[PDB]
Amino acid sequence: PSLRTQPSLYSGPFPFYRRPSELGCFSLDAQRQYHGDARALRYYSPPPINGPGPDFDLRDGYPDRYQPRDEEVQERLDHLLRWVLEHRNQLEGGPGWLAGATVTWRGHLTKLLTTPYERQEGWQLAASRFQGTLYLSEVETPAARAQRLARPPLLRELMYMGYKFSQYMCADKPGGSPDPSGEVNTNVAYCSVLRSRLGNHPLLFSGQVDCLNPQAPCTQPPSCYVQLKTSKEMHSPGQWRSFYRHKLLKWWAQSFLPGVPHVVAGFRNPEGFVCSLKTFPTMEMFENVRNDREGWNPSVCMNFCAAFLSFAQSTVVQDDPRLVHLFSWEPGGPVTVSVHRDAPYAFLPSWYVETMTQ
Ligand SMILES: CC(C)(COP(=O)(O)OP(=O)(O)OC[C@H]1O[C@@H](n2cnc3c(N)ncnc32)[C@H](O)[C@@H]1OP(=O)(O)O)[C@@H](O)C(=O)NCCC(=O)NCCS
Repeated sequence: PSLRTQPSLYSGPFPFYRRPSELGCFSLDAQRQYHGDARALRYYSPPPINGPGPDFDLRDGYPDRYQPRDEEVQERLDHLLRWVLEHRNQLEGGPGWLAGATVTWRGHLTKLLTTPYERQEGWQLAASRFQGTLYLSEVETPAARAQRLARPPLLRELMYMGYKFSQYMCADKPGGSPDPSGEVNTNVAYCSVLRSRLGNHPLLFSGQVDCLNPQAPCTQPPSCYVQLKTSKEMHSPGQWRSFYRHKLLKWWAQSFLPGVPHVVAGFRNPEGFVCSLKTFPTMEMFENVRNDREGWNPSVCMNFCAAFLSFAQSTVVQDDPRLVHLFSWEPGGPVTVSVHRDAPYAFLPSWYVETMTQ
């Protein structure tokens, strides 16, 4: 019992995807402490209209003003589960809504979306059903762990430059000014919690959001949010083509799911400076590959994701927070399933299970 991932199997009409609604939010602070409020939310603040063009030094402060998170801490769903626990009696959708939902991180859904096109990076998703609700929690594969531990210095600095770009583009207050003189602390995060539905699969998920744009067309979340990215400056049509085919797919999937309608890219030169900014509206990203023989197709992404959710729901029959069905996938193969109990794979903590049980 496995699930094939070839795009041709999923090339039908675009499935139903509910306009996402923000149910709430939470923040993680510089010490990675949870707070049930928007204190981590920053505000889109691009270069002044009359000033010079961007020249953001993304290397500035690396590494002496860099406070990296501890990647050996496995948080799994814990922060989202705290939000759910604290809001379980205030969820919309009527009685039993949560029991019919699938609960996960936005990025887990992103990896499902891009699976039909992914050629390098496999994944593992642990699944447990508990009080009807299906929970999906990513497991770091042994190969991803090894590449994390052997991360080249170049790639470590590139992760910093991404975070640093937000420091140049966002302010602590609406209409305020950025202040890049501080530290880059990757514990800090603002997370939007969303309701959606894909096909007949209700979803509750959360995703980190870079900033709110007081100038957005719509002021209500998630339509007012902006996702920030960096990418190498491109100079040839072939370079742009490769960017549309590979990078844009991931940018699209990540922001389509939570309803974030704009991705703003800082293009960086080889010396590490952002010299150019470009806005990519999420619902226009596919236009760049719509007539491309080697392009991606959002219908394939969403139809595979729906097929996986159906596959996971029908595979995880037993309601048991200590039981895990592990869905494993590597490029060139189907999604396969193995069954595990308790540690290490079981991921729903007793502080969640016990409260929900009572
Ligand atoms: C809080 C969190 C869980 C929210 O999840 P999410 O929104 O679903 O995560 P996404 O994968 O979509 O990533 C969104 C952002 O989180 C941040 N982030 C994600 N993984 C990160 C890491 N390993 N280190 C630092 N920051 C990270 C980045 O700012 C990223 O933005 P980008 O896509 O522009 O790079 C996520 O930010 C996070 O911390 N993920 C780390 C998970 C992890 O390390 N798992 C272990 C391997 S399985």
